[PDB]
Amino acid sequence: AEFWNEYEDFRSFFKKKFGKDLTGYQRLWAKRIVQGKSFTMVAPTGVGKTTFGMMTALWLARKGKKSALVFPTVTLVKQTLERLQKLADEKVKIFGFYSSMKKEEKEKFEKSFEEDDYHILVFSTQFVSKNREKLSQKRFDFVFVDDVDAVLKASRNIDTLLMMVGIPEEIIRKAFSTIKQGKIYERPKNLKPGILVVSSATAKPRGIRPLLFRDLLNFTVGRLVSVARNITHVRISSRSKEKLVELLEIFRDGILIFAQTEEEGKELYEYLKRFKFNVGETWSEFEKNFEDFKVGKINILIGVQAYYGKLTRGVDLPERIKYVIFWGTPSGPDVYTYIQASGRSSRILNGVLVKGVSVIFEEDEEIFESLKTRLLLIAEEEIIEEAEANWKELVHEVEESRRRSER
Ligand SMILES: [Cl-]
Repeated sequence: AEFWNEYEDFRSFFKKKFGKDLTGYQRLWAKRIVQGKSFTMVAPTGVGKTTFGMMTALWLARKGKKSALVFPTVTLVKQTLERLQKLADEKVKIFGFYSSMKKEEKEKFEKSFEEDDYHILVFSTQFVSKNREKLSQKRFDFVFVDDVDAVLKASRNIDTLLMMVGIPEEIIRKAFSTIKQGKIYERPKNLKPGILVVSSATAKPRGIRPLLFRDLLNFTVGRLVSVARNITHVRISSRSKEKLVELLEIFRDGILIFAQTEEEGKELYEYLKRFKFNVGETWSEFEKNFEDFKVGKINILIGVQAYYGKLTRGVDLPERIKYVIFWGTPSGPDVYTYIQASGRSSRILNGVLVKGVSVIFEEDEEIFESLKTRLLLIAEEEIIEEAEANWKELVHEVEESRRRSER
């Protein structure tokens, strides 16, 4: 989904209303908000964290969207309310609450809170403790939390925040139950929760509960984990069709072969058909050939390495795609196309990140070395030499991971 026009709209609104341009960090944070992403603000104090959350709430309000700004102190509630009411347009409904407030002001908050007649609410972590039940019955497009420790003091707190962004209690329970088993929970794609932004991160994150954020909102408030898939990358220091035939003989089924050009692809297709292999091509009849591969009629599928490729990116079958073979490295080397194509062999099938095997046939030492360093930098993955690969053990890991996915 395209986001650049929404980002410039946010960027312009910020400059006009705040008076100054978004900072380096705020630009990064804006690009996330505009895409509906949740995140932890990783930056020091005085670089515009509160200002950013305040301006986000205001921008969302123009579209009729709802926000909750949560602070650890009463003075932060008071100051944010004051700044908001001076910055606000005629249309926007802003209400705040703290215990030292006048009975008059408290009653205006309580009325509109109950009637759902607000755009922006500003309250403390103390208000959250006293009103968990009423708050968990509400959906906000944006929840900004200044206090991180308050989020994690009580496990009940994490749940309240998750419910405030439109995640039903039943899904939190199902997610938690799966995580506890040692599995990865796959959130429902049609759910569209709101944005949760936490102001800082815990140096000491504690328990299984903060993992609900990873699986439900695609972010962590703890340490930032490696982006490595469960793939073993193996390099063959040649283009031997004989070596290829011997890998096909043990891999047998669920194989994708990516050639550099359509010309080389056809050559390879010709040779494999000659050796009576059950091979299909993707250049001429993609839809028919892919369906045949999917249902198990075709064992090997040959295609062309391309950045927004039908076979390189589009295809989503970890149960069926097990082995990816590159006939030469994607021209460049193009690590981005390499990561996408090899990624076909490894993704989540029933809470388990299944095993993939990516084999590169590359004779050019220079081209291979450039691919190896780029893959280490971008994907935190290494490529191992043919002699280091135990093919029988790899086939076993491919098969065993797909049984554990079935469980
Ligand atoms: Cl201001």
